[PDB]
Amino acid sequence: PRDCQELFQVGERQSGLFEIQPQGSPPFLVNCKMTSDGGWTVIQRRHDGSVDFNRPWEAYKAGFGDPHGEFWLGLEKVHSITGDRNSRLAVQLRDWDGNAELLQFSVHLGGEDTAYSLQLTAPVAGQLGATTVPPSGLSVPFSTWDQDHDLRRDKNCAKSLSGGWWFGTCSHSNLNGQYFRSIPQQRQKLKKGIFWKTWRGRYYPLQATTMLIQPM
Ligand SMILES: CCCCCCCCCCCCCC(=O)O
Repeated sequence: PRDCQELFQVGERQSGLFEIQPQGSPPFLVNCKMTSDGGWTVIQRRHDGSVDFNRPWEAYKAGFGDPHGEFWLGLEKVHSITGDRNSRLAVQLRDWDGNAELLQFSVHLGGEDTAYSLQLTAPVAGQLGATTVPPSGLSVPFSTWDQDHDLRRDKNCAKSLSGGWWFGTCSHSNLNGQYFRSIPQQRQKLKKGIFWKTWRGRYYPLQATTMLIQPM
């Protein structure tokens, strides 16, 4: 089977670890979530800060962490699942009072030759906050501290924050930032945290995050 939706389609009901083999790829183990809307591949999960997410490009390309805990599936693995297909990207956030916010966007995801860019239509970039975006849409490369795509020549967004992310701006989101349990006092600290600006604010550190994907 090529992904979690294909496992769902042949009748798999249980969420957990499963072997898939996307086309052109060796087999590997993924976290599948089986829902009423088919199978979803978990590509990122964070809940307790046990796993260090401040990692360079090759770790973000290959994947890291604990498949039974916090992890990053890995951009190369994620792109072998999406191919060049339109995909649903689910983003689930938890704040410190147990409130959850469930978001979903249609995206395309490019290969490494695009630096694993997120490709958004103008309406979807509108959903995320972009106000002026041509009909050709928006393309946001992935960045890590050793491979940052900020065009400002003296500005490295990933190195200034933490982790790897599609830093369209350096102020929209970062679910791969540093895990914080409470109020940090050090100048320029909560800026490095796990945040999604339009939900709880630029400086609110989220308690838990899950990102999932489903091609088509
Ligand atoms: C689903 C992950 C989204 C990754 C970030 C791409 C968002 C494109 C930029 C959105 C507009 C930025 C506006 C802002 O900084 O508040």
